[PDB]
Amino acid sequence: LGVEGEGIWLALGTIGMLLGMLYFIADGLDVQDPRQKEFYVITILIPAIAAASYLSMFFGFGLTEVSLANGRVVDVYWARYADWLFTTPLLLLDIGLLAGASQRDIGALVGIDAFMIVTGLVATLTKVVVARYAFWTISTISMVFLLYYLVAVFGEAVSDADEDTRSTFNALRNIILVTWAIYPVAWLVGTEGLALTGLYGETLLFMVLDLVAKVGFGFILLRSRAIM
Amino acid sequence: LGVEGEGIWLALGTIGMLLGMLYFIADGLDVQDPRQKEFYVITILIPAIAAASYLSMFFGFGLTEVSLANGRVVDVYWARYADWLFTTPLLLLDIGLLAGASQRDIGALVGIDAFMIVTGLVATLTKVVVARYAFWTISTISMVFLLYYLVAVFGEAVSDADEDTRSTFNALRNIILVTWAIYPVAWLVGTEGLALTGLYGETLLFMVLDLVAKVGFGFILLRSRAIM
Amino acid sequence: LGVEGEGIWLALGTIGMLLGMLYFIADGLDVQDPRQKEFYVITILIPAIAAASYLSMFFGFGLTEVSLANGRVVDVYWARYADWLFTTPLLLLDIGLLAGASQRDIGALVGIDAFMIVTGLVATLTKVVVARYAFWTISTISMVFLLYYLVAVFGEAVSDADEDTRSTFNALRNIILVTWAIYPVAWLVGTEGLALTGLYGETLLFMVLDLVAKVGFGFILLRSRAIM
Ligand SMILES: CCCCCCCC/C=C\CCCCCCCC(=O)OC[C@@H](O)CO
Ligand SMILES: CCCCCCCC/C=C\CCCCCCCC(=O)OC[C@@H](O)CO
Ligand SMILES: CCCCCCCC/C=C\CCCCCCCC(=O)OC[C@@H](O)CO
Ligand SMILES: CCCCCCCC/C=C\CCCCCCCC(=O)OC[C@@H](O)CO
Ligand SMILES: CCCCCCCC/C=C\CCCCCCCC(=O)OC[C@@H](O)CO
Ligand SMILES: CCCCCCCC/C=C\CCCCCCCC(=O)OC[C@@H](O)CO
Ligand SMILES: CCCCCCCC/C=C\CCCCCCCC(=O)OC[C@@H](O)CO
Ligand SMILES: CCCCCCCC/C=C\CCCCCCCC(=O)OC[C@H](O)CO
Ligand SMILES: CCCCCCCC/C=C\CCCCCCCC(=O)OC[C@H](O)CO
Ligand SMILES: CCCCCCCC/C=C\CCCCCCCC(=O)OC[C@H](O)CO
Ligand SMILES: *C/C=C(C)/C=C/C=C(C)/C=C/C1=C(C)CCCC1(C)C
Ligand SMILES: *C/C=C(C)/C=C/C=C(C)/C=C/C1=C(C)CCCC1(C)C
Ligand SMILES: *C/C=C(C)/C=C/C=C(C)/C=C/C1=C(C)CCCC1(C)C
Repeated sequence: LGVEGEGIWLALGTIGMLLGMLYFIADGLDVQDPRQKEFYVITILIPAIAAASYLSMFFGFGLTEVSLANGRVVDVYWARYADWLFTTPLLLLDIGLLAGASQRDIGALVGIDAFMIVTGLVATLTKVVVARYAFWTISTISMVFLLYYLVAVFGEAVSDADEDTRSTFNALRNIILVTWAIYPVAWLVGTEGLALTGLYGETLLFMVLDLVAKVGFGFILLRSRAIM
Repeated sequence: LGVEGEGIWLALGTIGMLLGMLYFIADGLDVQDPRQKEFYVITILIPAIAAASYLSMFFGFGLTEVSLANGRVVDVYWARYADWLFTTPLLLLDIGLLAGASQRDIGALVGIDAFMIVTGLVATLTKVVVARYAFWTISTISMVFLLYYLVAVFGEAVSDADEDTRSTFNALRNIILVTWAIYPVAWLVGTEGLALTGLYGETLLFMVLDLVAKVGFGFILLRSRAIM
Repeated sequence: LGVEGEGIWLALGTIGMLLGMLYFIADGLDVQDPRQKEFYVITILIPAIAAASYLSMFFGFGLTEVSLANGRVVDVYWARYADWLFTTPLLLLDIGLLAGASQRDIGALVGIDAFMIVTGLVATLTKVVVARYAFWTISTISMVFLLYYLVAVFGEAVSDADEDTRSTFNALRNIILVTWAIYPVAWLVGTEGLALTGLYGETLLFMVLDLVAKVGFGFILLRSRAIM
């Protein structure tokens, strides 16, 4: 149920993540090759983690209240950030391995990703209004950098690969660009920021984004000839 | 000492870990070879972390009350999980390096292990009784998988090694299989779950399990010809 | 602001870290080589993390009160530890990469570093006074070992390198030795320990130490011929 009806999206999110996970598992049963197997392992682990995170939220674990200096009280699902701290580096690993990026480049993006998620958690938890928006601005700046780097650095890495790999990379890159860019906007319009929509709407929006970014992304990756 | 006499097991456990650590250190003083030396470092770090966790719990810092949604109050040593989050992947690294497993395979197992421990911690901290059991179930399923994968995947990797190595692997594998499998049982029968035993018994059980899984395991590993 | 005027050192620390970060970014713009580039990425990420930590503290989010069994109430800037938990391994990685230390050796020091930071956080947060000093002692022991291993192990790794690299390594090593050894002394003399100085003096001291250990260190590294 949740605080303001948002439990329905928490439940549907749990289910959607679980089904993606099982589909991926079903799909990888015959995989023998180590590189290919690796893509399965990372891509199954992603919605496992998101499914468990969603379920914990559905049950109200991982839900806090933050009282701002405003007097405003904000209903903060902080378990999302726990989810994000691990699933976003894994997503970056997934596409970096696809791109054939070096270990040092993947590590650089993982470092900037972690920075983005943690500064976003500070934005979400801080009581001081100006600090909320300062950290949201820090985190978004880091996001813009991360995305530019994904395009330029992973794009360069993938440029000497075969056409199947370049086309799959471009698809996955565009999923990241479009869906990841919406998260900070969603934070800003939802209850953590300007409150233009309430918790129910914000929770719906993240559920859709997460599902696209994990199960949609995973679907496109795992069905590609590029990983075989 | 402690809430209901259980501090004695916290103290013995501290001392035990510390003793195992010191012995391990004393044992590796003349080791020059980097691979052999790596086994020492990992196997010394494990009881260090566990000794420090045990000491924190003995002094009460590793201990919190969790009030359930039915009114039951549960006395929770959450420091265990802090310990487990790091020591279980290090133990898996140890035996994986023994087995000659690939980087990919150790990483996969470590991902599943981390998943297991974190969903365990959720099981332990959540206020809703059905959630407690749901997460204990998710974590136990992950464990069964981890243990299956340890046997099939690390066993396959070690199958091409020399006889001493396979023998030491089999001994260490069986220590993991038997001792790790008892932990979900301990949780279920202890105060976190069905409360068949109290805090004193439950603490004794985890002390014995941890000592076997860390110092017993470490002893068997570091004395083998396989690592020299 | 802050508890007792110490926000001025939080503000100057923020600004100091940010300006170091910016300098380093501006300094790395033309870098083509992957190894040189990696040194820039690490050394930019360090003061970015420290600037975000300092700003969070400046706004009051990286601060909590702790009531000791003493009755004494300590104003704890816990976000320092979050910072240190990531920045001290990255510093070790930086110098390790400079030393040409093996992956094993770097991982071993990062292990012991993490142990040192975590046990220091336990020291800072525990209410039982004897426990606070016991953990401070454990953490300091780990630090002395870490510093020794830095000198012996990383010094041996760098002993076959060219003169510029050896000379840069010795400068950076000496920065670590003097500055890092002072942190436990600040904790001891500051409000967490003997309270010989109040929060304002202690905050000032950590600001100075952090700026030398991150921006001073970074400056010396990134201007060296060794990394080119
Ligand atoms: C309602 C939340 C449910 C969350 C998931 C619970 C069940 C899963 C529990 C643990 C799994 C964690 C991730 C485990 C990831 C396993 C990946 C694997 O080994 O697959 C190999 C492929 O080739 C197979 O096709
Ligand atoms: C939620 C955070 C969980 C962190 C778990 C602790 C992480 C640190 C402890 C162990 C990490 C080891 C697993 C990381 C993967 C190590 C694989 C490896 O070392 O391969 C060696 C040779 O086979 C090839 O050169
Ligand atoms: C309330 C949140 C509940 C969910 C928390 C999730 C905790 C994190 C779980 C899993 C983290 C997995 C980290 C481990 C990820 C391993 C990635 C891997 O397979 O690397 C392969 C390389 O070594 C070789 O190419
Ligand atoms: C005011 C609080 C502090 C806010 C700092 C926010 C900084 C966010 C921007 C980036 C995140 C830091 C991680 C940045 C790590 C990558 C930097 C890089 O690749 O530089 C290229 C080199 O060649 C140098 O030119
Ligand atoms: C009270 C709780 C205290 C918890 C403190 C946790 C500190 C330990 C954290 C991480 C330890 C793992 C880091 C060190 C893990 C070993 C690194 C290594 O040897 O890797 C490469 C090789 O495998 C290549 O063959
Ligand atoms: C509750 C948290 C307890 C502490 C866990 C944190 C442990 C440290 C976490 C992140 C450290 C990242 C810094 C960088 C870690 C570098 C890992 C490494 O061994 O690389 C060596 C190779 O590059 C050599 O060629
Ligand atoms: C009142 C307490 C004050 C703080 C006490 C602890 C502060 C740290 C003290 C000393 C830090 C450095 C000690 C360890 C660093 C020296 C190790 C060394 O010299 O090795 C040389 C060999 O490798 C040559 O081949
Ligand atoms: C408020 C506190 C916020 C704290 C948030 C901390 C987030 C970052 C932590 C660890 C990232 C470590 C990532 C490892 C960095 C390696 C970078 C690298 O190897 O780059 C090579 C370069 O790209 C090519 O030459
Ligand atoms: C009572 C609580 C005690 C808690 C712990 C007390 C302090 C332990 C010191 C460092 C932590 C462990 C770090 C170990 C790092 C590896 C050390 C090593 O390299 O040992 C080599 C071995 O002898 C083969 O040569
Ligand atoms: C109440 C219950 C609480 C939880 C109890 C959990 C017990 C799990 C222990 C062992 C099963 C998993 C490990 C063994 C499963 C695989 C055995 C096997 O046949 O592996 C053969 C291998 O594939 C040949 O190469
Ligand atoms: C599977 C989950 C995904 C891919 C989530 C990605 C999340 C982000 C890109 C988060 C972005 C944020 C900002 C850049 C500003 C601060 C608010 C955040 C954390 C929502
Ligand atoms: C050194 C510590 C060791 C080897 C501890 C291992 C711990 C586990 C195998 C924990 C298992 C659990 C379950 C599978 C269900 C949920 C409760 C746990 C975390 C106790
Ligand atoms: C950039 C930040 C740096 C380099 C911080 C270093 C911090 C330490 C060396 C910490 C030392 C501590 C002890 C050894 C005893 C416990 C108190 C600590 C955590 C301050």
